[PDB]
Amino acid sequence: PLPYPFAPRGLDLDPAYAELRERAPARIRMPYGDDAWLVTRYEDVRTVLADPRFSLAASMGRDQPRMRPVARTGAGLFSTEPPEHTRLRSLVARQFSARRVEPLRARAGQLADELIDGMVVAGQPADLVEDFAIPMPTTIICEVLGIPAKDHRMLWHWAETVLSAITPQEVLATEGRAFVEYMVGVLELRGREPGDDLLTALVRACREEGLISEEELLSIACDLLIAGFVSTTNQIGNFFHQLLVHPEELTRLRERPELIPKAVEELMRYVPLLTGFNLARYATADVELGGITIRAGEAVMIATAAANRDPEVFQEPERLVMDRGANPHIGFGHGVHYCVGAHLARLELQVAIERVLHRLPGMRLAVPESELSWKQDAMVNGLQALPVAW
Ligand code: HEM
Ligand SMILES: CC[C@@H]1C[C@@H]2C[C@@H]3C/C=C/CC(=O)NCCC[C@@H]4NC(=O)/C(=C(O)/C=C/C=C/[C@H](O)[C@H]3[C@@H]2[C@H]1C)C4=O
Ligand code: NA
Repeated sequence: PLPYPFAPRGLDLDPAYAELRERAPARIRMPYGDDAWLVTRYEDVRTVLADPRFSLAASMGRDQPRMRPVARTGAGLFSTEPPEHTRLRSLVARQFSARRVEPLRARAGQLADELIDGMVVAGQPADLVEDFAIPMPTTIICEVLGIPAKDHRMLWHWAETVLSAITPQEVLATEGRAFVEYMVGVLELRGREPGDDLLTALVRACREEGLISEEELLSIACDLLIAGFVSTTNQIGNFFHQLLVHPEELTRLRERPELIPKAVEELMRYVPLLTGFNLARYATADVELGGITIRAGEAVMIATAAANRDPEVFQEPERLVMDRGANPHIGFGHGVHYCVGAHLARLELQVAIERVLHRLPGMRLAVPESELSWKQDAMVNGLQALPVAW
């Protein structure tokens, strides 16, 4: 069985995936848990994500293929399938819809300008990671959820604990307990002190309409916070890294920002992001796939970055093509667990690029590229620092 996941080399896609896509799904061994089938062919990955015989509910109570020593528990979005999943996801779908995140664009741009101001005053070189990529989306999600600004540093510390694949088992537990107790507290605050935030809406949904349990309310609050903290923070840095090493693409996006949406989608397709956070599904019945049979009770994982370069789906899949037209990438997933944050992340990535490129027309790497350090043992690929001058 193939040891998995591969060790990332920057944001290179591992060359093994090219051969993997042209054979039957492979048997893989993760750091912990059951062995699994690994699916990399685009069509095979879409099938796993859309076919209800592949279930995240069925993985609860199993010895899941995973990165960390303790199998995951919980009763929320990552643990359920329809109809129960639908009941939870319906309650969050209003606030994260494109229609309701779009009014945040002006605020996101104002925040980006404040962060860039801070970089300017601090003087060159700046670090796009610590000075911009981390603060921007963490602030925004906190505002969406009604989380006080004072808790930013504490929550980023928890995010780093969550993000490291070598966090000691007992550190994860003790910090985890503290985080959960923190969120219990916030949910009581929102109960006494209602606001125009998402958690207030979710507290009412639970404690006045009885539409979700307390355990579900808590899991959704925790999930949205953690997701908001570990995802875009890394991806913003990744996208600026890719723009900085393709300077030819910079000036088009700087001068014609209407081109930024398609570029964000191409960068979503191109960037290999998810080293560790790939939830295995368990089959609930035998499924024929890729010429093998996945028996009931077996585990299946997907490689979206590999699917996103399947040459049967994307022309010249290994080329970064910033105006790429046919781009049905799986960078936000597919099926019922399709990213509920997709419109918010999309807006954050577009605004980040628009603001940074306009504010800092002379932006460039402040160190040689070979000197960049990538985060080691991270569940999500990302830079330790991104030194820039301008
Ligand atoms: C570039 C940024 C992001 C990327 C690449 C990303 C990617 C993904 C992917 C691939 C999935 C599917 C996982 C699976 O099917 O196993 C997912 C699900 C999810 N994401 Fe995102 N995400 C991003 C930003 C966000 C943000 C900002 C939030 C919340 C504010 C968020 C919240 C969630 C949640 C709650 C789920 C589970 C949905 C469900 O099971 O119904 N994500 N994300
Ligand atoms: C970067 C883009 C996407 C953003 C989303 C963020 C979310 C991560 C939530 C993690 C929460 C966490 O670690 N909480 C502390 C321990 C509690 C419990 N114990 C576990 O071991 C565990 C997990 O392993 C959970 C794995 C979930 C993985 C999901 O794919 C990604 C998803 C990414 C694809 C648990 O939930
Ligand atoms: Na400007």
